[PDB]
Amino acid sequence: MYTTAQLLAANEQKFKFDPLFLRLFFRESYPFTTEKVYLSQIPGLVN
Amino acid sequence: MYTTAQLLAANEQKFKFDPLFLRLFFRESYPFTTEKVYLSQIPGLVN
Repeated sequence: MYTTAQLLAANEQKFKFDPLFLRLFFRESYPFTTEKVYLSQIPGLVN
Repeated sequence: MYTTAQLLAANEQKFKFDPLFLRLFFRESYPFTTEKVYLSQIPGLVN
């Protein structure tokens, strides 16, 4: 009621988080205008 | 049915090969005009 507290700076408590993956390997990115996607992997073995 | 399914990748992962012998030892080419091919040598040995 008459304490008259004084506030100092409070902490922030950050989170240790660095992707390395959404910045290293996944450089490419695309949208989907369709319901699904297709992936092609054609092996080449000539005789 | 309703399978629009846009594709985005066509990875091959086909083969791993490089001669390097074509440049290592046989730099010079000599296509034939005739059919018979003659090559010889000279041995060096003396008492």
